[PDB]
Amino acid sequence: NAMITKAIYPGTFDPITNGHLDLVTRASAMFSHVILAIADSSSKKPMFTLDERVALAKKVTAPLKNVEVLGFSELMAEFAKKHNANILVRGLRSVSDFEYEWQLANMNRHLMPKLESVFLIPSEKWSFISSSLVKEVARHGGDITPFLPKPVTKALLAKLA
Amino acid sequence: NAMITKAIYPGTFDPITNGHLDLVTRASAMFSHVILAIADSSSKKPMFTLDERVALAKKVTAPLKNVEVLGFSELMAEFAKKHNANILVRGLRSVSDFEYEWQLANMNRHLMPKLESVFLIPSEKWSFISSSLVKEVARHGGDITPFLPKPVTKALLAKLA
Amino acid sequence: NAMITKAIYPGTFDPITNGHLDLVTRASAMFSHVILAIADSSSKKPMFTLDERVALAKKVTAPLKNVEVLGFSELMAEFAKKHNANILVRGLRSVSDFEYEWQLANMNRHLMPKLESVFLIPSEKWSFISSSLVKEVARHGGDITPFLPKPVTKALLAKLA
Amino acid sequence: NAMITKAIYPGTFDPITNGHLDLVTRASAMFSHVILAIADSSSKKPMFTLDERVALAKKVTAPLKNVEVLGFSELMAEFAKKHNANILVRGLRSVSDFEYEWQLANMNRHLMPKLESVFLIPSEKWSFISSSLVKEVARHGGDITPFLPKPVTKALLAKLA
Amino acid sequence: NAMITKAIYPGTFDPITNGHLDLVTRASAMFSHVILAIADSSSKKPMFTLDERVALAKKVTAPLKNVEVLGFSELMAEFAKKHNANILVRGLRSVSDFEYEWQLANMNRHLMPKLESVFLIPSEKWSFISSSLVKEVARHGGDITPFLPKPVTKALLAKLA
Amino acid sequence: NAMITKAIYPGTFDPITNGHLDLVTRASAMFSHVILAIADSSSKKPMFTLDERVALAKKVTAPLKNVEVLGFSELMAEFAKKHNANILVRGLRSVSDFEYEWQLANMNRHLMPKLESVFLIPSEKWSFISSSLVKEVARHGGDITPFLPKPVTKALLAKLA
Repeated sequence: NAMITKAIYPGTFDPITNGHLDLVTRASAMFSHVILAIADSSSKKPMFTLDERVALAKKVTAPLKNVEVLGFSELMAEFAKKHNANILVRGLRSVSDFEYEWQLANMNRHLMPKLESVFLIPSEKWSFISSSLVKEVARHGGDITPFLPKPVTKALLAKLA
Repeated sequence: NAMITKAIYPGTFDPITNGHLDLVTRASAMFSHVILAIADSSSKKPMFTLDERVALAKKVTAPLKNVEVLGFSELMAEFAKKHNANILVRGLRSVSDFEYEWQLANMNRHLMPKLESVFLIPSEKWSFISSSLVKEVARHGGDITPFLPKPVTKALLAKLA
Repeated sequence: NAMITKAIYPGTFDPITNGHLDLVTRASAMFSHVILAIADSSSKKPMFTLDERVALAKKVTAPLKNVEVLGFSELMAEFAKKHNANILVRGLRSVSDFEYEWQLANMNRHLMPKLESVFLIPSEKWSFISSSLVKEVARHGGDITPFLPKPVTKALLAKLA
Repeated sequence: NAMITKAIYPGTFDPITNGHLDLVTRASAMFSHVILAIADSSSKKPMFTLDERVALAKKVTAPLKNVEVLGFSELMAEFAKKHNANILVRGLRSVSDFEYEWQLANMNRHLMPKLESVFLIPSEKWSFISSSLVKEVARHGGDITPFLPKPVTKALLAKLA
Repeated sequence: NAMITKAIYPGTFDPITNGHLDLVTRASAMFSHVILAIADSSSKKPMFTLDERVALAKKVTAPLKNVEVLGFSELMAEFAKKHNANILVRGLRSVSDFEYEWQLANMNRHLMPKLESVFLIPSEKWSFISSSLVKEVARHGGDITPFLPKPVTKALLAKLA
Repeated sequence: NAMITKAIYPGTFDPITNGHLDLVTRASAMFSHVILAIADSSSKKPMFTLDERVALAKKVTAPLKNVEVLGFSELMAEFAKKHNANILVRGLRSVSDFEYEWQLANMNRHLMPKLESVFLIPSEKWSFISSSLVKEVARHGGDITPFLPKPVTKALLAKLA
């Protein structure tokens, strides 16, 4: 019995990393449709504007047919309801991640009871990768090429040099 | 674009709890087909024989149309391959759970690279519930009715009284 | 042998949540007198002024006879000494909470050796509730009524709308 | 407004350590009456019989006027109800401890809703001390005198030599 | 100012894994001399006898000039004192590991104050690898070749087939 | 076979605490040479300027012959390469520390593959000590003398009074 599963994968993606890419690629294999959903996150003062983050995520998800990249600024749950998504995908890289995802998953069960939160663990290759430490390394001209897709490295380097 | 997602939900289920039931019910809503897969687990010396555990899981999953209950004794990954499952569902109740699931998910990526492990957090109602503590409470005639489906409570009480 | 136990329950309470209320209600049942102690916390830039937070905590603790609400800006330990409190009550919602409470409890043992720190775990109903995520949800008009006492919801909604 | 607070401090205490002693001493200062409650724990196969563990705990709690030592084999919650205790005291030495205490506290809220579970963190002097590692060190004639009260060291050494 | 640093790396090594090998290789690069120290561990009922575990560790550490493999059954601290070691090397694969190592490091500071405990994190390649799960996978004929040195895989397979 | 081990111990040290001092003293006993390396950390807005932090660390490490104090603002890995250090020493006070050190150690393995990261656990005396909580206590005139070397206490008190 075939089904349409529509999933959202929301985050700040500032910038999208090899870790994010691994997760959305796996979500893409599992669900009928995936929205890679980029939170405006204004109060976080992101390095990249929302438009830049949308452009970068489009470049790296281009080969995934059933993935669409969209910017949003409302609650992730309202965004899911707006797009008729029934699954919310989140990454769990470690124990510190777990606390917050548990709180958030419970909040979201209250806000949208039929939205199911599901968690994916990145491959051990990428699991230690953190947008913030990569940005800190790049600020000092350290080599970050192992952690970011090629077009993302190029934009991070331009944004700094 | 509709898809057939076939998931396995493996565990010892000795006995199946309200926590397990919440997870398989959610898996059932998300995937085309779910096998609730009961590990023989001989070296764990379960309270209930495999047959008893299969019978109890059938009683409590009866209303879920797309769920099938099966006993197995091989590796969970080989079991998934045998049944053409592409998703392995596991519960994460807390931080202690996370360590082991991370190790197991990585092992399973090696054994069956196209099998995707996905994690679900039980509702806060059930998250503290642990088959072992419930069994310990039942051994002393404590009331365990909040933690187990009714037929499971009845069989636990008979197995002890 | 009857005793006077005087406890302080200190925090930022910005705003007081159903979690805080559950803890102070339990502290109230256990100890002769409880001061719900609201830290000025200026460097945290709270959403609500100290006066507003005191007023809200008075509204929701009104039915607890042996609870008094007081604003303070000194060290919690000096505040306890000033009010002759022998017990300092803190909540532990999760593992992340534990680290900080351990550090703080040890600091406080040095500052006031006869002040005893004791920890309470909120009911599973409220344990995921975090003032910061509730405030984030409210900023977007999400429904926060399950997480806050009614007068607190009303003041949060006015403070934002 | 003076109150009678009756607390139970239950555990296996095999044997009672400097950590246990620090906790019961603090409980003794806070509550009207403390029962140091020693679980038979038969299925744990303790090093010391219940009688030996009761005798050792009596020797080290002798100076605490309001502490009574009692052996029990029922549920800790039924034991508390039997003795009219309204507080259940448990130690939290670290994060691993937290998981289990959370599960247990929630179970006990179901079994005895008016019994309040409260947690104490041992002094940094004793917090790493674990009955099992001390027993392992003693088996090889390592010096364990820093970790156990003097009469407990003496009985551990006799039980082994 | 050149120094002789003598380190011990103690464990059950049942059997030695790619994780153990990565750690001893790194210890070998850092210290003048490393004893890979294999605990008899009788009460753990190891899969491999002490002699077999010593032989396997010799095969895989053969290329490391400054490493010596020795079986022991006393306390690791007394073993270090016996061999004039001033450094005790332990692996930390995750958070669960941390609790126990902290307890053990503190115990060892008491038993041998001049012995320094130092911790190494395995490469992300090997960090999820656990002797017990590998043994469980091998029992069912799963492929374990990514996790063990070649001679260890060969002996594990003979020990089971 | 004697060796030159050159270690770096990098941090913000704002200000150097009894915990830092315990670690550098232990590093000093183990390695031929230790650079106590003080990160400019401009974006952290430290309480003490880099020069003040260098001066304070020189005062408290004066008795350690093989320790040198240096300020730096590049990546810790490039700093190590610049000074020919082969060991990077970091403290692990608790579980929360572990997450970040794991990420950082993995980043540093990429940036400088022959630099070995090694971890030390402070003595239980100092393990709860956190520069930030000490600074918070000092701001209110709480007694911080147990947590800081005497010259550091004196400079913290002048910097505030």
